[PDB]
Amino acid sequence: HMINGSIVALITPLNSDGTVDYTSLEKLVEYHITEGTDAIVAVGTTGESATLPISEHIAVVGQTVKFASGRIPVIGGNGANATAEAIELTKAQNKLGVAAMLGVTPYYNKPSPKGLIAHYTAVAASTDIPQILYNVPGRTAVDMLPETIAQLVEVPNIIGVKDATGDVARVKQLRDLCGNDFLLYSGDDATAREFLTLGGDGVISVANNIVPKLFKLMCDAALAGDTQAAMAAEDQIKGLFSALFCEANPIPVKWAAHKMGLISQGDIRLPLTELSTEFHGLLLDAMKNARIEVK
Amino acid sequence: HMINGSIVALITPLNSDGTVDYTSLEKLVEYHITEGTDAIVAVGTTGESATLPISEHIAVVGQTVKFASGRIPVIGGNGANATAEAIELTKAQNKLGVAAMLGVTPYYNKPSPKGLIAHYTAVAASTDIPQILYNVPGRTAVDMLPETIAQLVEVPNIIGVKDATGDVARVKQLRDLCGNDFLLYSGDDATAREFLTLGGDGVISVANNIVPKLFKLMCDAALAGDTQAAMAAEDQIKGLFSALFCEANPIPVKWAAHKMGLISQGDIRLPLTELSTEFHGLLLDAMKNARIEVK
Ligand SMILES: N[C@@H](CCCC[NH3+])C(=O)O
Ligand SMILES: N[C@@H](CCCC[NH3+])C(=O)O
Ligand SMILES: N[C@@H](CCCC[NH3+])C(=O)O
Ligand code: NA
Ligand code: NA
Repeated sequence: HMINGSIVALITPLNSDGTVDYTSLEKLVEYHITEGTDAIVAVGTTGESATLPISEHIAVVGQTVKFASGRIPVIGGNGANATAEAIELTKAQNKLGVAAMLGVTPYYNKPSPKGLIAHYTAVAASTDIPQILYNVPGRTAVDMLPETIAQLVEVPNIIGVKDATGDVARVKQLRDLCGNDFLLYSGDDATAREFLTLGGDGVISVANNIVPKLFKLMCDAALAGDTQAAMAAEDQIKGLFSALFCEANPIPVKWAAHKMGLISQGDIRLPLTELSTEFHGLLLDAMKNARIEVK
Repeated sequence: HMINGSIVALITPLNSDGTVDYTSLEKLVEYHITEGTDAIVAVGTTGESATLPISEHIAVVGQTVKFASGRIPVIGGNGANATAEAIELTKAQNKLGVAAMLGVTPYYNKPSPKGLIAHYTAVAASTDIPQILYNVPGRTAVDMLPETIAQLVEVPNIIGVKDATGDVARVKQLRDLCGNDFLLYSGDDATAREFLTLGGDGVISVANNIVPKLFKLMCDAALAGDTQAAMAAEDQIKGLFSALFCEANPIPVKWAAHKMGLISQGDIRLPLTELSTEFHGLLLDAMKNARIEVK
């Protein structure tokens, strides 16, 4: 495909009663279009997939598409830890208008490598939308290694992989086993720029939510081989790459977005909780240092 | 209250079409009654909670209670990584006939300590059935420590905790922070005898699916202070404590039970896969050495 560069793993904004705040979601979409983000992932981990039941999950993906109105690709979150639940989310998104789907490996139940292969083959067989694989063993408790991802490159609608391990040596291992056309996205903001420098195609990012302009600049420059401009853009925002993780994503990034006036309400669904006050100064400082206005 | 000793985290047997095999489920319950098991957990991790949707999950818990006919306590699995979803599962089990519910900590979304407290408090508020907490960081990516668990002891119907860390020093730390009335169950067969000796109340176990008589003996001896008899019973089955984890549980134990003829078929739901041929000889040996008659 040609989906690449700076991709935002969008937060799902909520109202005071915990229902989805569609007005803010629309404003987030316009914001990304204006700021130059390359694509939007709806209902990934950053979008709190776990606490959206299926009907709400697909309503969010569907409305995100509708707000985009052809101006930016939207990629639908479709991972599950039951192969059948993943097919069901896929099928429900077939008619949506989504450029692609992003599916985390099964979490918590720890499938073997052949189970991962069979899981994603079954999900790919249920659609012709492109599928992007997503490895994050720090949350799922399985590390889907390059020699497993490799056995899936042959599926014609499996087009790429979001790897969040921060292990940048995996770019070369993945390039050698998957070819030049398999799309490689960093899911780890802190190593993102290096990950592009070594050969990656793009970044599906948290920090994106709040610094989309500089992040886009960082990414373009790194893809273009202009490393000084890439490091110079990274420099400004780098503190966010730890501060947005003082408590689990998206607890911090949701706080930042509310604090900035991007979304009406800071509400987040249990078992996640609002950023605790002991980290508020830490984050506010990192936001100032990233040139984010207010307060 | 009075649930302690050897508790089996029951496998969920399936037909070769992947539907639930209630004829083998019934046979499993009778077997445990015969062999002296103290209680059954239905739809824990070992029971494939992940790949059972909510209404099958309830069907399994409810049939298990029915087969038990008041002859052995049944504990219902009610963990979820969304608080609302844990509530729904708890509410559906309220009039099933369970003695207790077992709830794993939220997995994959990594809530903070205060989020865990809020989650379990909300879940406990929706029922009058006793609630056992369940910590397994190796699967969930969140480690709920003694200090956090201590703050839930006062909740009147949260009666104890299944810790699967294999960190046996936590028995002492949990006793000191929770008191003597909080029930402490080991979730880790390899350290279960030791966990009992150091003060625990019971074991919620994988191995006792296939060696229930010996595992009970070991638990009874350990609780009664007869460490020689506990150690003699452990010695005979110890091989199973690593052999049953050669792939993620319940992959091996489900293969073992089929191989023994406890269940009609060895089917398991995607993304989980049947035990790999390469481990067959290893587990068959560990089985013979535990005195299981291969059928
Ligand atoms: N909370 C469950 C169900 C999610 C339903 C779709 N977003 C999970 O993380 O798998
Ligand atoms: N596969 C999802 C849904 C579970 C449905 C209830 N057993 C999860 O692991 O949470
Ligand atoms: N996220 C929860 C919401 C509660 C159930 C809605 N009927 C679920 O996955 O089911
Ligand atoms: Na491909
Ligand atoms: Na209590």
